[PDB]
Amino acid sequence: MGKLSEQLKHCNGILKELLSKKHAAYAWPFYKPVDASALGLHDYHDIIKHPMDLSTVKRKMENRDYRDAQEFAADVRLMFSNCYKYNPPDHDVVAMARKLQDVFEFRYAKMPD
Ligand SMILES: Cc1nnc(-c2ccccc2OCc2ccccc2)[nH]1
Repeated sequence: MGKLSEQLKHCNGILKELLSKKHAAYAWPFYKPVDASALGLHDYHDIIKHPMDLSTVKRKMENRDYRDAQEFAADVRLMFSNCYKYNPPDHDVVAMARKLQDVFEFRYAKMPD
């Protein structure tokens, strides 16, 4: 019934949408932690100090780690920022991040208050 609970329900709804089949064609690079070694990205952890991905956001939501919508939004935006920091801006994965961030920002803006 409380404001923070209602806002976190909205956040959980957004999280479910970002993980849904509707967005899977561009969301899939953000499903799991970047496996830098497996992808040959041996500079990844020198450039990205705070990795973030949607499985980590889901674990934190399930564990009641997020106390408010702003904390949730900070992790989702960190995930996008990491992609924009690491990758040249004309790379495919950046286009995919920008499309998923459009989904995120437009729905986040509909936060109940
Ligand atoms: C998240 C994330 N941020 N950067 C990457 C990434 C960077 C370089 C190479 C692969 C990469 O992720 C796998 C991938 C994505 C798109 C298309 C093909 C592979 N992934």
